Parts: sequence; structure tokens; C-alpha cells
Amino acid sequence: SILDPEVLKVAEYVYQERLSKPYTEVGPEWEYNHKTPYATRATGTGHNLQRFITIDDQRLHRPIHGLAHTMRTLFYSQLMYEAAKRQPHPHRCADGRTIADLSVQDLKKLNIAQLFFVAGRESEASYGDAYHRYHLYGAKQFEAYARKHLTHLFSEKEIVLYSRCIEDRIGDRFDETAEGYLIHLSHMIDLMRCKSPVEVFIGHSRGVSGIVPTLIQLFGREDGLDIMHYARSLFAATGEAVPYISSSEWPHLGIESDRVERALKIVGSLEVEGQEADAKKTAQAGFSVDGCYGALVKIDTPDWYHQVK
Amino acid sequence: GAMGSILDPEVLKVAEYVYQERLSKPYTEVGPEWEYNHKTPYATRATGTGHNLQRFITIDDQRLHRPIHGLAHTMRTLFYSQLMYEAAKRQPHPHRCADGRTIADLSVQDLKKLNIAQLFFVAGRESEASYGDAYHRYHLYGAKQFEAYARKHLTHLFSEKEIVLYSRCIEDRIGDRFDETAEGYLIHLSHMIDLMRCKSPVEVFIGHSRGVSGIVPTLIQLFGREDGLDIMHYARSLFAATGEAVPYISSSEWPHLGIESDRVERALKIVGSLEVEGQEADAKKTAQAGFSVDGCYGALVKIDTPDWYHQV
Amino acid sequence: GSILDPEVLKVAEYVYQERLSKPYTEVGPEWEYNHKTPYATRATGTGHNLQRFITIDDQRLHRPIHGLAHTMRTLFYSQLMYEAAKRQPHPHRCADGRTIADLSVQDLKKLNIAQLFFVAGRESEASYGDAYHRYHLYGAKQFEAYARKHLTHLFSEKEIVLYSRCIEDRIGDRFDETAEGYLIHLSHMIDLMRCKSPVEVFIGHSRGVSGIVPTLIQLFGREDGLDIMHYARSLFAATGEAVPYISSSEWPHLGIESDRVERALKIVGSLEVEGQEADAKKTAQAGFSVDGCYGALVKIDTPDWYHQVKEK
Repeated sequence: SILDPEVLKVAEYVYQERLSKPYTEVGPEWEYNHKTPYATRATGTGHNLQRFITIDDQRLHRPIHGLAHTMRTLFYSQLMYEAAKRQPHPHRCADGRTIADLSVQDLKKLNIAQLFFVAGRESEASYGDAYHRYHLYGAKQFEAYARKHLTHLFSEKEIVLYSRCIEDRIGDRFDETAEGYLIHLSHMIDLMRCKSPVEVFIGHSRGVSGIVPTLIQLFGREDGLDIMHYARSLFAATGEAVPYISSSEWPHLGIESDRVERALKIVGSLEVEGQEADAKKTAQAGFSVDGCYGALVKIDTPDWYHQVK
Repeated sequence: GAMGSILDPEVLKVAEYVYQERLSKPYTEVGPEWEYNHKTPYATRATGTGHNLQRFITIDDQRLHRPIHGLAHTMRTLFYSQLMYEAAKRQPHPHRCADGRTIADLSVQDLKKLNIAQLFFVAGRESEASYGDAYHRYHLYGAKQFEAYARKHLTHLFSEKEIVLYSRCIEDRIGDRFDETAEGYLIHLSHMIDLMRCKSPVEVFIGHSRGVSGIVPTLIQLFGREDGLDIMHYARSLFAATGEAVPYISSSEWPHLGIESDRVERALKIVGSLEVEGQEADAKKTAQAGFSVDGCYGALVKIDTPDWYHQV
Repeated sequence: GSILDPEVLKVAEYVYQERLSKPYTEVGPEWEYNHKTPYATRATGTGHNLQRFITIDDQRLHRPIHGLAHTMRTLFYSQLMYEAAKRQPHPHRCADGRTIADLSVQDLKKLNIAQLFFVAGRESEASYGDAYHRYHLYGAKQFEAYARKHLTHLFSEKEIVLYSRCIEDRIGDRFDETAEGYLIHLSHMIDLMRCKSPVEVFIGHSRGVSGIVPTLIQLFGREDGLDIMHYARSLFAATGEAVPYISSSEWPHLGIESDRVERALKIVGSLEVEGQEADAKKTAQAGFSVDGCYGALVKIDTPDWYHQVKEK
């Protein structure tokens, strides 16, 4: 519910230098046509999607991956820190540790690293090769900023760790590291703003579990759905459309009755109505750190959440 | 403020053993052959009162044996030692024990070994009897149960000299002091703290006699008034999390307890005034904390600590 | 042939390695019971030392009465009784309002899993009250902990609580408190034919109680009922156990009223099957591995009317 003021200083720099900047890998050089897949600089779709919106003749660049998206993930990691500490058997990562092993100081550093997580993006390109390049860019920006301003806070091995977290390196598991796990999970929660019911509730494949089943399996239905409703309220606080949910429709989405019944068993019946986007709240979230943070601190957190610092 | 999962899988595996092998079983020194009267001291095989107190309680048709010295009581003491491990690090000159060490000299490994030992501390009980001879028999039973388990399953973690030392902590032989070793000191303190669930205001705040300090005053003089009081409130909150009655506190009532103005006044400048309301017992939470390690642990990891537990 | 879900067999493997293959621990001299000296040992009843293990080809097979072969047989019984309830106009209505036919093919899998744990908490063959309820509460909590960590993707939390309470068989829950518990209890009851007398199997103890197969007749009729009876007897045989002879002729000579043996021959009809005696290596192969136990049981033909649903 609260963020350290030094986290917000780094937030201000990241907004000015990156999250407010236009996408550059845009335009005709970066259109994609799958039958001539190498005719351009793009080798997959998405470079020209929602490059910006205009709110009251101000231009808001990278609206899907801007200040508000980035700051919401920092509230997600602070909440899931407490949720993980309420579990008897928090998930153990490939490094031997759980989210409950992170200190209150570790979560400050992790918040700083989340500021850079998508800061290296140059379009909304989605395909694998663009994704790993943009994350490399974010990781390099993080290393540079931290090694110059944040050595009083980050040791050298922590800079390497959190940069490897931002990089999302080829061959690292989702849960390679407790730090990187909490970071991927915070990013995952925010995908609810724009993914289909199938991705949010059923999992896009037979193996995959889906965003909300993942929260329920990690924190139980009670805490997990608390978190899902809290993120949905963070959407609204920052003007984004809040999708409706209807577990009635899931049997009609094209998925084998197999995966649907499993998804309804995990999640339970859910019928909650949507909300519409709001241009003014969008603009206050997107254009200033003070604007975004002030809209986010005033949203109530779950009853069980008692933030430490 | 949740403390979170602080005990590693190895410690929980031991806790499952201690529950399955000892803390879940009926007390056995309990029938007519263990009643007692000081006026026919050796009519039965008991030599003091208490063998038939609180053998079990029934909660929603489930029978919970040894509710006073069961799983919930044992687990809570592991949480107190973790909290007091941090508190001793906020202290200039923590107490130096007969081994020449303090609580602040404990490593994270020592705390893990100590937690394992605490799992057995009262696991050798065969009744609620706490008169001299039954007390020392039951703690020696606990020590031997710990030695048997450790020598078969924990030799990659306890050296042979460590199994002897921790066994000695559990035994609590006559002649042994509170503070022979830093580890045992901490074990005794965690046990002491849980006594607030069932002891009178005089033992908790003023002291049994003119000599002994009493439970909360002992916390206060080891950790300061502020850390001390936080530990007290934390323990009280753990009673509620495992469904146990939490006694009220009324520092106003202490002159009206029939003990000298001498002793009562000193207890109110150490502790300061205190008015905290009690809370009844809860049977659902009591059963959930009593019949499984998962239920008891899951209930306890949730509970807030003071913020200073988290800062290092 | 009848089939089990691969995820049920995976849990069946876990339950063999972790419980069903482990020796009983409430055994030996400290659990022997002598009725003349009721307070001599830890036991408050008889049976702790009955049939701790048998020896096949100098291999020691622990808990042979309540091991892998009994447990897996009960899973096959509930599968068959599910379809058998599916064939009845007004199948029995349990205290929760549901019948066995109200369960889905997916519920049966969850029930199958819960059945694996039904006697897995036993620490001896003791069956007197206090021992029976401790053992079923052990098995219930061992189901809980396993489900809550490896099965949240298949069990809801309400479902875990429900199936745990079925395994627990709490005091004051009726045989038919839930449709789930009813099916679980009925499957255990079928397997008691392997070891109990003609009076329990056909006439009952008292004036109020039905026999084991008068019960299967009253629920599924006479053809469906005794079809189930013979399928069980045939699962005994495939798992090496002695198949007692049946003789309706002897039933008067049993020292119980013509009242009851009258009812039995009306309900069951006349019936006389010759017995068959046990087989060590069919007992050993059904006792020592999931693969050996499953492989033996899938090869027994099901009755004509049984068409099992499972494909996913």
C-alpha cells in the first residue's frame, strides 16, 4: 500500500528516460507479413499495435506498458509478499528459496528492479526474439542505473541477480529464483487487463493453469481471489477497462470440457461485472509518478494485509 | 507483518514424527492407580497430584489428548525462540551463560538444531503431573526420545557431541541451571513465555515470591520494556491463533491481590500500567491447531510479528 | 475388466511407500493388553499385536489385513457400486440429501483417492474405540496434508474437508451421513466378508442390524446384490486371500433364532458356494507393489451389466 520514497525517486527517473518515451521500432520498417517473413526488420507481428493513445490532446505513449502498468506490478509484489508468508508450504524455487525467504529490504530492491522490467521495450512486439531483446535492454538499463546510484543498497551480486531477473534469460525457469518468481508473478497478475478468459481462467494449453488458477494454487481461493479482485480494482483506479468475468461462458469458449471443469473446480463459480475505461484516470496514472502513486495508495488492500515497513 | 514459513522442511518432518509418535497419543500414567493424597502418600503409584488433570478435551466430537502439552503448545515455543533470537540482537550485553555465550552468539544452524530439540521438550510427558519426580522423569523421557530419533535420522546435522548437549537441555536435570548454555537458556525462555496461557497474574507480572522476577518482568529485564512487551503481546496473539483462552490484564487489580505493597509497586514500574481485554477460547481453532502439523503451522505463520522482527 | 485413473494409481503409489508398506508402530510389549491388569501398558484394549506381518518367501509383508491389497480392493468395489446405484429407481438417500448416483465420474476418482487413505493411518490392528478413532483421524489428516499440497488442482478446499471427514469416521456421524462417506463405508464393509463369520455376512449381530449382503440386497436388489458379492470373493482370490465357503443349509444350526435365519433365507435366498484357500505368492504380488496389485485386479471380469464410464 506504501512505497519507499527512494523507490519513487528511481520511478521518476525511469518514467522520464524510458516509460514516457515513444516506441521507436514502429512504422513501415517494422510491419510484418508472414509469407515474406524476412522482407522487413520485424520477424513477427505487433510492432505497430497501440503505440499511443491521445487523451485531451496529450499523447500518451506505450499505454499498455507505461507508468501505470509498471507501478501496479510493484503493488502486486508487496501484497504477494504477505500472501506467501501466510502459507504453510510456499512454493520453493530452483534456488532453494521461497518468497517467504525474502526480507523487507529484499522487497525494496525487488521493487526497484520491477521499474525496469519492461522499460527496455521499443514496441508492443510480442514474438520471442523481440521479447528477449527488449528485456536485455531493460536489464542493461537496470545494471547501469544501479551500479551508479544504488551501490549503497545493492551489492554487486544483487545487481547481477536482479539484472538476470529482468533479462528473463534463455533457459531460466519461471521460478529460477525467489526474486524472479515474485517478479514474473507480479507481471502475470497485470495480464488480466488484456488477456482472454481462456488465458485468465483456463490456461492457454492443457498443461498451463491460467493466471487466476495460479493465484489460487499458490495462496488458496480466499487469499488468491482477494488478490485478483485487488488487481482488478487497481485497473479501475488507473482508468483501465476492468473486464467482466462469467464462469458460465467458459464451457462455450472452444475448450475441451476436460480443462473447463478443472478450471471451474479450482476457481469456483465467478460472475462479476465489468467496468469501462476512464480517459481522465488513465491520463493521471500515465503522465506523472505523483499521479499514478496517489491513485494507487488510496485503494484499500485486503483485510489480512498488514504491510511491514 | 506475518512471520511466514520460518521452519525448513527438515524441522517440519521432525515435528510430524514427534506428533505421530508422542504428542498425539493418550497420556498413559492416568487411571485410579495415579490418584494421590498427601495424607496417604503411597496408596497408589503416584507421588504427587496432577496425573488426571486435563487428560484430553472433546471438541466437536473429536478427542484432543493432552491439550495443555500438545502440538500447539510445542509449535508456539518454536516461534517464540525465533522472535527472541532477533530480540537478543537488538541488545547491548545480552545474558552470558555458563558456556560463555549469549543468545546473540547463536548461528542460524544453532537455532535450527535448538528448534528441533524444542519439539521434544515436553514430548516425554505421560500426564499433566508436574511435581518434582514426575517432572524430571518426563523430561528425561523426552531427552531419550530425542536421542533415539537424532541418532537414527539426524546424524548429518547433529554431531554426536551435539546430540548429548541438546539431550541435556531437554532433560533439565536437577542441579542444571536455567543458563548453562545459550541454546538451553533460549529453550527455557520460550517455555516460560507459554506459561502466560495458564498462570495467575501474580506469576505473570509480580513474581511467585520475593526472589523470582515473574514472567513478563523477566522478559522486560532481558529485552527492555518495549521489546519485552512486544514479545508478550505476540505470545498472547499466538494463543488466540491456536484457539486458546487469552486472559485479560488489569494492572489496576494488582494491589487487590493480597500481596504486599512492597512487591506490587515494583512490578508496576518495571511493567508499567497495563489494561488488555481477554478473549474466550475457540474450539475450531483449537482443534485445527491440535490434530496436524500443517493445521498448527499454517495457523501460526499468518500472525503478525512486531516490525522489528523483520528489520535486521 | 475395471480400470483406475492413472492419477489415482499415482497417489496409490505414494500411499504404499509412505504408509501402507510401513510396519505398525503401536506394537510389542508396551501395547500388549491383559484384561485382568487394565492399567499395565499403553494399550487400553486388545489387538495391538495381532497380525503385525506375515512372511512370504522370507519377505516380511507388514499389515497384511489392512495393506495395499485390502485398500485397492475397496476402490474396485466403489467403482462397481457406482454403476449399480445408477441402475436403481430410488437409490438410498443419505443425510446430505444425495444418493450414490448423484456423484459424477470425476467425484468417483476423488473418492477413490480418499479410499486409499481410509485405513492408512492404522498404527496396529487394534479396533477398540479409542484406537479406531485415533487411526482414522491419522489417516484423515494424512489425506488432508497430501491433498492440500499436491492435489489443490483436483480437489477443492471444501472437497478436501469433506473427504477428510469421511476418512475420519467421527463419533456421531452415521454410516450414511454423506453420499461420499456412504460409498466409502460400503466398500470397506464388502471386504469384511474375507474374514468374518456367516452371521455378520448373512444375518447380522442384533435384532436391528442387517447382514453385509442383506444390506447389498436391500440397496441393489437380489441379482445386482449377489453379483457384487461374487465379484468381491473373486477379488479376494486374485489377491491370494482365503475365500470362505458359503452354506445356507447350516444357517439354522447357528444358535440364532429361527426369526433371523428366516429373514436371511427370504432376503438372500438359498445360496451355497464352496470355498477356496489362500495363495502365498498371489498374496505377495498383490501385497508388495501397486503394479503387481493393480495388474492382478484389472484381469478379473466384471458382471455383465457393469459398463464403466471412464475415458478421461
